[PDB]
Amino acid sequence: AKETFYITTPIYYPSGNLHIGHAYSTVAGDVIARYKRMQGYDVRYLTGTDEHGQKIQEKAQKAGKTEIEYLDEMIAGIKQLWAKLEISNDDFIRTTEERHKHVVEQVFERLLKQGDIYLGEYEGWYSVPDETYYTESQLVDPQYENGKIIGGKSPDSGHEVELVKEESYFFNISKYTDRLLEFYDQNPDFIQPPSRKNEMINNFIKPGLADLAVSRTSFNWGVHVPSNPKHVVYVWIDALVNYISALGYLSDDESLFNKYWPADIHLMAKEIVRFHSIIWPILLMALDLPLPKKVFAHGWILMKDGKVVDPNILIDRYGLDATRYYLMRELPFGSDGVFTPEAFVERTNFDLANDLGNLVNRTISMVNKYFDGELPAYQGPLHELDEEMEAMALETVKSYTESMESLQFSVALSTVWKFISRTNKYIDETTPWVLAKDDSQKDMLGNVMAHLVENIRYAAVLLRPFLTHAPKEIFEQLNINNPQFMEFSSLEQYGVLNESIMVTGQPKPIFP
Ligand code: MET
Repeated sequence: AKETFYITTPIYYPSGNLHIGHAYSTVAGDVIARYKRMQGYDVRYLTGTDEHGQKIQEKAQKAGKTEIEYLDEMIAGIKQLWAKLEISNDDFIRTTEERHKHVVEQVFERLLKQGDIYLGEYEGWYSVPDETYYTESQLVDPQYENGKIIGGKSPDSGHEVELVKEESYFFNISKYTDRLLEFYDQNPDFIQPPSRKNEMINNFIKPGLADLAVSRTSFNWGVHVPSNPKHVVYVWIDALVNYISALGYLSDDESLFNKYWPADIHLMAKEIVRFHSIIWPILLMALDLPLPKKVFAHGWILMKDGKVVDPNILIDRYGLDATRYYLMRELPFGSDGVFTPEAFVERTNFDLANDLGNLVNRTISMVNKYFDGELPAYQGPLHELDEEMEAMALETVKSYTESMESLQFSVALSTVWKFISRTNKYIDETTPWVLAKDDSQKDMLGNVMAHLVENIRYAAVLLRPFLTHAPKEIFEQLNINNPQFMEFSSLEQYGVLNESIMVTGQPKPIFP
């Protein structure tokens, strides 16, 4: 049948206001999903939210709300954003749903019966704003009193770390140390980019995998341990199983789970890769489940010094295509990006409105002026330049694909704009207005317009994963009504338009 592809975003904390960093994660996963659906995969694209823990409970407590009411309100605004960004997620998984909660209970009960989980006491440091256990030496701005650390802050968030000293269940992750290390030997590509692996092994595995405190006795808000209801399951164990619980794991019908698991990519930001690539594999080893194929960790979007840009405000001012394009263009593979408002409008006005927007405008006007809208049919590479430009178009599809497969979206986008820049330069080289003056050069004039439009069609098809408005408008104004000419397989042979087409007599702007 159709080959499967399962890609996931991380499930986010409904903590206040989403930022372009979480919008990047969701837009990039959508670009993957849309891209894979265009290639003829059976794609499942999952996102969701992380609703349990002390952090969320304190936020709802501070708000003067219940957890569900506070959550329901935050989740409503999160989903408002995804609908506006136009995310093609096949499912949305909330951890407060019983279809999730029952899987967390059964996974915990099972690990207890295996002897993988045992009871004890965690003493040490914890950042509730990070939901992360820390050791003495990991603390930032530590407090020494008679040679002993009695306080500090989190290296991630910079928030004050608090002392934990309570009864807790421990997942024996220490005994999977060599098996996880052997997994990295067999599968060195597991973490993409590979540059993020060695720091993560050096910081988190080398000093010794301490057993992970996987339950909590102090707070109330979370999945309760069924054998011992006073214990509430740790948020990160609770959260991690959303990728399998949403597929119907440990239900009557695991047909969706057998189909889509293991996941092809787990997409995330670089500060939560330790959970998905140490704990998440060790956990699946304990459940005897096949591990993920990739864990793509992307960089941050900095603010000219360090890390309050609202996606909503960008979409309202400059449109969706501008905001979506900017995100994928300005964050490279293995790098962080800077948001500057100057950089944003340059990318919106010069790349979209001018380079692509005015290419379609220049082309359609010349077809209206020189042929009254009747765009001539494609014959062949009749012009001197056509042969290497047609090869350029097929190399653009080739190079783009290689960039899309290795998760280099800014390089694929720069490759496509190289081609759009060429197509604009083709107007300057051919000088169609000089061909229009001669009656014997009508055949060559029509060749240039047909190549102009076929170059645009190539670009619009390649931008369908990235841009959800522009290609669709481009086909309407050009009057390309065949939905097969909007697919990737129509780019295999240049010059698909063999019958003439009546283009629009009222060309309107593609971009706002
Ligand atoms: C299993 S992914 C959990 C991610 C977590 N909610 C975060 O915001 O970092």
